[PDB]
This record gives sequence, structure tokens and C-alpha cells, in this order.
Amino acid sequence: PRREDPPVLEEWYRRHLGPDIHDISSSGVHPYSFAEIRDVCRIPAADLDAVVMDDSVSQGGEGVRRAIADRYAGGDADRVLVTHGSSEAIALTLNALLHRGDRVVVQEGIYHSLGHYPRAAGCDVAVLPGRAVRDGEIDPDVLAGLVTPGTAAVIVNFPHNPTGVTLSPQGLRALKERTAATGAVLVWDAATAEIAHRWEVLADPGADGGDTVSYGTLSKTFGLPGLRVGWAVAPKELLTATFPLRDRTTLFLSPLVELVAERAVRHADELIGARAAEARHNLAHLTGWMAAHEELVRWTPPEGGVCALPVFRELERAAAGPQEVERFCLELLERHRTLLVPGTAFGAPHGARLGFGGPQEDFRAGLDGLSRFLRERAAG
Amino acid sequence: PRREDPPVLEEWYRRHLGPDIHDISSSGVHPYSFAEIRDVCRIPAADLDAVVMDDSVSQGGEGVRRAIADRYAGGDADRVLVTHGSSEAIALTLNALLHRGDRVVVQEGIYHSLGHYPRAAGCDVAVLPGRAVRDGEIDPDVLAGLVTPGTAAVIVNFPHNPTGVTLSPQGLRALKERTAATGAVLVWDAATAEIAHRWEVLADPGADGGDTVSYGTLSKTFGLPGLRVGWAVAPKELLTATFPLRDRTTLFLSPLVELVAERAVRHADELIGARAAEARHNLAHLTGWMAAHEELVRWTPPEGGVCALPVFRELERAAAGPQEVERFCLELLERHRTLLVPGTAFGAPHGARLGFGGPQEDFRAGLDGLSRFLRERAAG
Ligand SMILES: Cc1ncc(COP(=O)(O)O)c(CN[C@@H](CCCNC(N)=[NH2+])C(=O)O)c1O
Ligand SMILES: Cc1ncc(COP(=O)(O)O)c(CN[C@@H](CCCNC(N)=[NH2+])C(=O)O)c1O
Repeated sequence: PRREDPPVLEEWYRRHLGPDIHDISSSGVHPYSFAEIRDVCRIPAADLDAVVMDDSVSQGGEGVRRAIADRYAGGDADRVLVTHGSSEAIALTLNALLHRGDRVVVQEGIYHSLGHYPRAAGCDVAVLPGRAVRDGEIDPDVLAGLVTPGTAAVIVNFPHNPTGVTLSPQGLRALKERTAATGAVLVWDAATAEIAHRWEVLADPGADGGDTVSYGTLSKTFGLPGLRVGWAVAPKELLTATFPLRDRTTLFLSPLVELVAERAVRHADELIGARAAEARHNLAHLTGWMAAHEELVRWTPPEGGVCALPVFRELERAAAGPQEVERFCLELLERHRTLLVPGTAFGAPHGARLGFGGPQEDFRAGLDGLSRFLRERAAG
Repeated sequence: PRREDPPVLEEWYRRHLGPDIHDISSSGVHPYSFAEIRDVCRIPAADLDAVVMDDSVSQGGEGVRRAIADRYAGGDADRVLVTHGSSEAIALTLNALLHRGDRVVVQEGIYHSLGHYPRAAGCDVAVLPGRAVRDGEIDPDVLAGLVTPGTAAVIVNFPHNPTGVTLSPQGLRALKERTAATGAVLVWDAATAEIAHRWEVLADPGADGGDTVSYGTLSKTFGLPGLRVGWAVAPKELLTATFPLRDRTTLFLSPLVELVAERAVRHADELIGARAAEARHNLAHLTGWMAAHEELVRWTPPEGGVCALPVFRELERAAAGPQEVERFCLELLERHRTLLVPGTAFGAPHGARLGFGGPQEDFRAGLDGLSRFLRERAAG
């Protein structure tokens, strides 16, 4: 068999998800039960039972496309592609968009699949450093100097998994001005767009009707990672260009899943709202906890989404092999029943992803486990 | 956008599926409603409602893997990979199995995705001609002469979409003897294995616990193309080797869909049986119809599955541009409301796929439409 290393993030979860743990590691809000979905999204059993289990269509079912378009594409259902998670939307669209030798600017520490496709296509990749994004804007000098005339694409995820850094409306305006000026295609992964802490929720660039590619998903802010539904918003020409690859990989989605997805999107405010309130309660708690532990841990406060990247000063002050944070997280898990994702999953060897979108009581228990672990290490 | 021609089969359906037609074109049995699935497969609403919409796992949920393994993998759930249709199982496994320069024997006129992956990987492809398969066996001289020492893989689909040709137990034994003798990996697409007309249902090679790769799906004999669930049976080492690609494309399936899939597989005999009886009734009808139209159409009688490839003598006797059968099918559709798939989808320019797994009454109407069309063309 052809050997390739799996991404660190997904391998970590294959090995360490399990029973009797405090999972404070996710970039998403905790999942709804199907019961709760039927209640909130008003899905009578009769509506499900009526679905004929036949083929759907290559672009995604019209009903689910329309629901997504009304929210993120300015009402244009022709500019939505409905996929098996946003994972599939990324794979399909980046395969069609990116060409060998294209110059592409990619955010530092971006979700693995977004970093993979430009490499695989043989693009000339330039990295936009994380430090260049602060207070809601990309540093103007860096923006102008990295995104240059003839750049093919700029690929970003805001709010950012795992740091929670995001843009303000002004910051996004400036980014769109520069991609317009240079002819670059903005590729905008908006997985966690619906939860913003510092500024307002950012309008999807896909609503403009131009040459941008946007992603979203039900996995991170809707409580539906296990529905496996995401999307791209992009010009129809790009979306139809994905069909040859879709025809040899997934064909199309299930009409049963598409019914549930349409209803979820139509009730987005309810699904997101309940979970976002819980996430905000946990973030308040986390803010105090971080302050109380400032001698041992530092961070950038998250500005959007439901996770952050605390940095453990012990790992920096020694600056050990980058594997050290993996061993830290393994020991935290085994001794204190508490799960983070080691920063090696995100190109951040001194930090770990800490999620605050999970249930409140378990979140506090996870924080207690980590506090005890940190104290043990500081002492002795 | 990167331009590639979509496969003829999938483009044909994007353009021509619609209301008020007699669809006698499918390689599958007609779909169940979700109501019927809940009834037959004994799925109470409470069981669905209890599903937490969280992540599943890279190999496929344990319950669905076990149900599939008991049927096709000799009980070994570790040798099953559960995927989004068999389309995904093919893409994942062939990506991992096939290397540049590997010698691969591929059945003539094989489903497009199975033909694509060896080409894409840069394999040295040799074609096993359709004529070499007859009366349940590959011609011994051709088998020995094409599948040679050091051949990496032999890729076949039996029963065959679209001709319905298949092997007997003896034929499959001989094929397995030769792959064993040469060290080749048999790649066995068993999408339509459960419906056999001439010999018994063929045991899945995956049940042996050796180095073979098998595919199956709920799409063609279970009435569940819209559930989007298939599988590979293969050595676990190959299956785990697919994870890096799965991690950047689909991640995993929905636990809700996996519950339904497990129950469907456990009730396979009931789901398949009802539909197979209907298909056999239609095949009897089709056999008489073919005999009555023998001056205008010829075929190999299907030996398995639920479709056949009638050949229109008019297209052979003139041997026109291969596009002619597409125009034939377009005209049949518009004038007589009857859908076939043109043989250009299967490398068979003088024939068209005619499916007999659909509803009985519509099937007769489709045959009437085609009979009238053929008579019109013969006359004038
Ligand atoms: C930023 C971003 N973009 C896309 C995706 C893809 O998720 P889907 O929409 O396909 O669901 C993601 C997902 N990231 C998470 C993946 C977790 C996988 N689960 C398990 N069990 N391994 C994550 O970061 O954990 C993000 O983030
Ligand atoms: C032989 C074979 N192997 C795999 C597949 C893949 O189907 P899934 O398991 O992923 O469902 C197939 C499927 N073939 C059919 C595809 C029809 C697509 N539907 C539409 N609307 N385009 C087909 O031959 O029609 C086969 O056959």
C-alpha cells in the first residue's frame, strides 16, 4: 500500500477519543441529538418517511442550496455546491481552482486540508504569518507586500482554527480591496463565521456575486458535525468544473440528509444561538482561568469561533523538540482525563487547542484537570 | 477553472433525468421510501432520535462494519471500510493500491471510475476483452496470457454493468487460481452480486481473508442508492492506508446514516428479495420482447444484476459515428418518453443500457415506447 503520514490532528483523534474523558479540545460546539434536531428544526417523522431513497444531484439538492444561498450567497442558489462536510467542498473546489505554478498566499497554521491542496497542485506558496493579523486586520504593509499583482489565490480561515483570531468588517474590506486590485481569488473558509466575540459576524464574501470561493459547514457552529454537510459558495462555472471529480468520488448526497440539512439551515439562528450562549459562558470562565494561570500559560484571546490556543510557557522557555507538547497532552489525558489537541496539529509546537464550545460542566472539569497538571509540573 | 470532460454516464443523467418519463435505464433496483426502510429494517423513530450527531470514525462505524463483514468478509469487521457509496471505496482504495508502472488488467467497458484510477496512477493497463468472458468463465488461454507473473492487479465488475455478464463459481475459482499464481491483487466490484440469473450468487473473495479488494454498495440491489453507503473489503493495512486521503476529503460518515445502513444490511435478504422478484418478472418479459424484436435488436442475455445492453442492428450494419447511439437515445426520450443510457457511456457505441430493476408497469411502458420507436425507424 502507498504510504503517507496522516495529518496529526486526525491521527490524534483516532488514537485518543474515548469514554470517561473531559474533551475540551474541539473547534466546534457540542453535538445535538437527532431528537433535538427534529424538535428545533420542525421535522415531523412523516416528512422523513416520505423521502424516496433515490439519487440526488451533482450540485446539491435545490432546497438545501436555496437555504444556504439565502444565508451566504445573496440568494443565488446557482452559486452553492452542497457537499459531504466542507471537507468535500475544499477538495472539489481547490482541485478545480488551483494550477501548477499559480502563486498562492496561504494563512500560517491553516487547517491541514487547506494547506494540502496548493502543495499538491504544485503552486508557488507564500505564507501569511499569523503575527501579521491583529486587532481585526492584516498588517497593511504585509497585505500589500505578500498579495501582489498576478497572485492567483489567497486562502484564509477566519475565525481561525485553532487560535480564534478573526477580522473586523474593516479588516475584511481591506483584504477584499487587495484581492480585487491584484486579481487574486479570495478563498474564505468560514466554518466558524457565526460565532464572533470581538466584532460582528462577517458577511460572507460569497454574497457579492463575484470571483471568490467560500466554505461553510454544519459541523462547527450548528452542533451537526455528524450530519456531514457543508458547502462552497463560488461562481457556477467553478462549481460545474468539480463534477468530473465528484462523479468518481461521491456522486451526490442523500436526499434524506439533504432534507435535514435544509431544515437545519432554515433554523440556523436557533441551533447556533443556544450553543453560542453556552460557548460565551465558557469563554468568560476561560478568561478568568487564563488570568489566574498567567505565570504558566499565555494566549491571544479568541476573537471568534469556539476554540483557542493557549501557549504553555514551560515549552517556550526551554523551546524543546516540538514533540514535547504531544507528550504533555498524552500525560494530561492519561493522568487527568482531559483532552486537548497538541499544537503540532496546527504548526504551533508550544501550544494546544483548547475548545470552549462543549458542555459547561464538563468544560469546568477539563479546566480543573489542566490546572492540576500545570501545578504539578510547576512544583516539586 | 481546470477543465476535464465529465464521464458520459453521469452527464447523461444530469441532462435527462426528469418528470413524466419511463426510466428503463438503471443498473439498480428501484428505490425504497424511508417509510419502507423503517418498516422492513425495524427502525423505530426512537432509535433514530437517540443518535447523537457527533463524529463517527475513519474506518466506518463498528456496527455497520460488522453487519457488512458477516455478509462479505467472513465475519472480519477489521477488513471492512464503510464509505459514501462504493464510489468512495473505489477512490480511496485504488489511490492507495496502485502505483506508477504497475501492470494492471482491466475488464473492457468497466464502470468509469474503475477505469480511471489505473490511468491516473500511470499504471501499464492491459484490457481484458468482453468477448473473452462467456458461459461463466474467462477464456483459459486469455486468462493465462493476459494475467501474467508480476501483474499487480486485475480489476473486474461481475455481474457487469451494463451487459449483465458474470462468472460461475467455477469461473471465479479459475480467476482466483490465476491471481494467486501470479501474485496479482484481484479487485472485485460486486455492486450487483446479490442478483444472479444463470448461476448462484458468487461468494465474495473478501471472505477468504487474503490479499483481495472487493467493493459493494447499497445502491444497486438494496433499493438504497440515495442512502450513499458502500464499502471495501480488503486487508486492514490497505484500509488504514486510505486514511490520509479520507482525512482531506470526507473524514467519516454520519452516525445517523450508519444506523440505517447497519439495519439495511442485517435485513438484506428482505430488501433484496422483494426487488429481485420484481426484476426477475421484468426479465422474463424482456426475454420475450427481445425475441419478438430479434430482426432489429440483439443481445447477450444478462446473467446477473438488473440491466442489459441491447445492441441495435441498425447502428452496427451501418457502423456510423459512435455519437449515433446518443442521438438515437435523445430521440427515443423526446418522442417516446423513454430513457436508456447510450452505449457511449460504456465503450459500446452500438448498444444502450436497458434496466429491468424498475417498477413493472413503467417497465412495460418503456418497452412499448422503444418498440414503437424501432418500428418507426424500420418503416417508411
Ligand atoms: C477550518 C475548517 N474547515 C473545514 C473543516 C472540515 O470539517 P467538515 O466540514 O468536513 O466537517 C474543519 C474541520 N476541522 C475539525 C475536524 C475534526 C475531525 N474529527 C475527528 N474525529 N477527527 C477539527 O479541527 O477538529 C475546519 O476546522
Ligand atoms: C459497478 C459500479 N460500481 C460502483 C458504482 C458506484 O455507485 P455507488 O455505490 O457510489 O452508489 C456504480 C454505480 N453506477 C451507477 C451510477 C449512477 C449515478 N446516478 C446518477 N444520477 N448519475 C450507474 O451505472 O448508473 C457501479 O455501477
